Amino acid sequence: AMEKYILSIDQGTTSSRAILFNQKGEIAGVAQREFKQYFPQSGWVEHDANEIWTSVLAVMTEVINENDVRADQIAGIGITNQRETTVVWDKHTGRPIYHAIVWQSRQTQSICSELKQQGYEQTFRDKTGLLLDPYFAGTKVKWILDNVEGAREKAENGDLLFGTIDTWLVWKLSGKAAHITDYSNASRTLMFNIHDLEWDDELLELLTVPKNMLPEVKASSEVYGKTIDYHFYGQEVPIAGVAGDQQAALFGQACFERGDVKNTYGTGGFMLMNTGDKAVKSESGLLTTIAYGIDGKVNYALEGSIFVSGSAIQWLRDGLRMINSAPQSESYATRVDSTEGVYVVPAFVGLGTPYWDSEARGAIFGLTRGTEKEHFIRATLESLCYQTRDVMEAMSKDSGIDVQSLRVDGGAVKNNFIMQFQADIVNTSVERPEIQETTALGAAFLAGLAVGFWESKDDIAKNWKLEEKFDPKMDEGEREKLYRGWKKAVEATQVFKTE
Amino acid sequence: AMEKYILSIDQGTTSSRAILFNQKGEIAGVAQREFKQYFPQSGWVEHDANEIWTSVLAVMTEVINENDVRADQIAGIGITNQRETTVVWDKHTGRPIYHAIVWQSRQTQSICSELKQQGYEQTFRDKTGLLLDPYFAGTKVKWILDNVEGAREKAENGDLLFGTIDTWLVWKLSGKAAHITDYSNASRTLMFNIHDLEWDDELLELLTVPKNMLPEVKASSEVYGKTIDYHFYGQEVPIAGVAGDQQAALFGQACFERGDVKNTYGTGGFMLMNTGDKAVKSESGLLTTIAYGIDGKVNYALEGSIFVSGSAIQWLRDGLRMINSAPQSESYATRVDSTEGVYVVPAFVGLGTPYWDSEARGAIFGLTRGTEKEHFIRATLESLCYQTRDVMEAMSKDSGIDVQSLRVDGGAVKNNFIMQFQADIVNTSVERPEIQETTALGAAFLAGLAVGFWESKDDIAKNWKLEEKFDPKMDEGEREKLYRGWKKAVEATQVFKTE
Ligand code: NA
Ligand code: NA
Ligand code: NA
Ligand code: NA
Repeated sequence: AMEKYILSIDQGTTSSRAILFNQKGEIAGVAQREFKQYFPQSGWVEHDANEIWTSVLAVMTEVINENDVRADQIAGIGITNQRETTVVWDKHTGRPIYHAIVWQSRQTQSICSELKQQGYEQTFRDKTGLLLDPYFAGTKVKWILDNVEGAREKAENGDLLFGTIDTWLVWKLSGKAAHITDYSNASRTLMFNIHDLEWDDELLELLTVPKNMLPEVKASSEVYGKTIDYHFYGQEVPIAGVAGDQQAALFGQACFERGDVKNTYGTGGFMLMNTGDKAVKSESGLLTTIAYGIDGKVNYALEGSIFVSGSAIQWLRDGLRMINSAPQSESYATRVDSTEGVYVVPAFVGLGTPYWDSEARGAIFGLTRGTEKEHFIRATLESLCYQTRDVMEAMSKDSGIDVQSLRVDGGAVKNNFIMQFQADIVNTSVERPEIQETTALGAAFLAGLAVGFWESKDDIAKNWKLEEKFDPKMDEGEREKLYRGWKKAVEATQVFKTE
Repeated sequence: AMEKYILSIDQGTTSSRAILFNQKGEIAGVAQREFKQYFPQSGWVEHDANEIWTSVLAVMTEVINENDVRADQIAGIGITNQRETTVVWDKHTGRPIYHAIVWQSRQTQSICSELKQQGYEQTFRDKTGLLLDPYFAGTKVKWILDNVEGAREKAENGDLLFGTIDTWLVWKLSGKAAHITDYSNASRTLMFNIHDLEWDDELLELLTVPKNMLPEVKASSEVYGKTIDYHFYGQEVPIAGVAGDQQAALFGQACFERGDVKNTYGTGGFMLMNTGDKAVKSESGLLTTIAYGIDGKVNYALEGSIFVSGSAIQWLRDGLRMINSAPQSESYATRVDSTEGVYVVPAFVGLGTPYWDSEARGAIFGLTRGTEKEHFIRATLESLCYQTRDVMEAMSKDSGIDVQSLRVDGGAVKNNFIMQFQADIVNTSVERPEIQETTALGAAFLAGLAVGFWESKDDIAKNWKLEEKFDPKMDEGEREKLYRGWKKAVEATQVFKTE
């Protein structure tokens, strides 16, 4: 028809989403499909990359069939994704050789430990902006090659390809035409040198990964290829935007300049501040990473990473079966006026910023006989806010900027209790936008800019609108007592080590 | 209708029960009524002594009325009770001047802290067999006298009486005719010297308790007085048995000789070993206490005290609202094969034997995204077994004897999962009797003995019947791994302390 749209695919940790955006920046359709989470041992997290692929096909098809947009009205596709999660597959069959190892997974701990013991952690820090934690892709690749029968040989024979999720989806979607990643996704692999913007041969040799398995690193806004016709209703549509999910949210929050910051509350909680054209080092447990590559420039970021944020609330539903839906948690949490000393430390897959303790597991403290369901749920919800304060403190310290207002996005932001508690505990305003799908919006703009659907990234800034600003309303004394109890809870959590 | 019965009152922490026994030792009727638990602040636990008194009247009435046994068929009454719990009342009005302060309550912490600071713990220990923990009566009397307005003045004037629950009930029931306690209950007050067998002047001065408030200390099997007619359907029935509930259970398990031991799983968990006619000092966190006074002799015991045992299960029911009843916990716990590294340390009111840490609160460890309701419940159930093991390691050290089989009673013993896991985690057989209401039976015998209903306590031994012997079937490697994580769980629990 006459109107054209951009299709954005957000392949998350627990679900895949496809959202259509019109010229005005409005959402013209959304579809979401969950896929299985595998936890074969304590702290491991795996996905079936085949199911992830079918979930992406499922949401593309749903969003095109069920709104008023046909495949021929799609001007371009942007792809964004859960970062670090690693897929290794056979290039001829297109079949993965093992589950995708998820970013959260701690299964590559023995590998990180060995590399740390051999004295290489500083080299990885200096070259990648990360550290030797199980979070990153490199060790997941090594794990697959070392532990899966036949993997090593196939790797040696040139039969295998590596990819983060963006890479996997583009290869499948393009009919094997394009094996690529962008700078933001590559920066999370532990194999890409963020300073010289090239795969690093030393790091690859330390990780025992053959260079023949790697995609070509590209900018985040560029026509990488097109959909193979049979995966897009007979049409060949430009695949033109790719960035890691948290970086996409950064771009979708118009945080384009040095000091601009946002926090995303998803499965995990990720605060990123754009540091412009220079990489900034951190002494307080932040990652130095790449924001995006566009217009021939590369922006870097400082990141605070929290492994379990919104997924703490989901655990209350799926795990303990205490609530029917995440939004229902607010009613329980607000039915009491305090947690009465209870803390929940949801270190289900260890602790990220600033602790970086991959052996810690989840714990709960301050329980008494009068602790009710309301208190427990309330404490679970406040853990999203306490973890964010930990990150903010590290971020304000290392950035040298005092954050006077945080833009936020992700599912948990709809929860007024959590947003207000957040503002209170950090004594900083929290701003929730009208369109909270910033990850999708960012990827849509990367693609749309590449195909000339939009002319300027500033449209994002212009279109952004404040839905609600939460202002701190809690005395310094209460705030400081509450936070001291949180830090004590984390301290106690770190003592529980059995492994 | 000719035949006579003994009525046994068990005034527990969460309910009062009245059980009728015939000459054959058979249960001829049971009535139970719950009363309100008050948790006004975290760690505090209070009861309304007026509601305890009406709950007792209620179960006496229900059990006779509903089993067609006439009041004039009761040959005697035995009273047993939650120990330490403290009532202070006006002798003219019979009205308590405050709630009863429960054994569990931590509200007397500061009072214990001051006496410890002043250097007085080892005097309390040497005289009473106890320690300066909020568990015991003495500091509860002081708290009431210091914090209830006008109370100090009324005490000084002779208007007030003190009683543990036994004393309160006997006073009310006899229409103010008898203000007494037995040696077992008195031994738990922090005011009674267990070696000299008398109220201790030094200890009263330190606690600031006037001696005029104290009842007379008697044997556990003696006619103390009779029911006042209007509280017992026009009859004046001998009140002839009084012992602390755990001591009554010891007696009811036929544990009459040196080395005989039982564990009772109730609100709390209590292991007592009879030590014959001599008091044994503990070096490993056991209390030295009085078992009972009968036939002109006084038996002593060693005790391991766990504050939260079966009440952890009740917490799943009324606190987190995860189960409909304690028995339903079994099906969830056995639906999985292990807790997968989850531990539940139910220190809601601190830790008793052997840690004696009154500031510790409840905690949970080892949580992952895959921890489900079933895991959480199972770990909660195992906590009863781990705490018992802690007490058994202590008990074995400060006695010579290593348990060969443990006689058990209380509400949780009906749960086969728990008894089997208990036997497995300690590598010792557990024997569950056919009649599990040993506390009630013990109190019935103390009464019946005193009125000639039974001529010998040997009948308890002869009537006891094994219902099921649980035999350990767990690999030693597994047992040691499991118990090591429990100990680490407790270590981490002890780190969480707030200001
Ligand atoms: Na997700
Ligand atoms: Na359910
Ligand atoms: Na109990
Ligand atoms: Na007899």
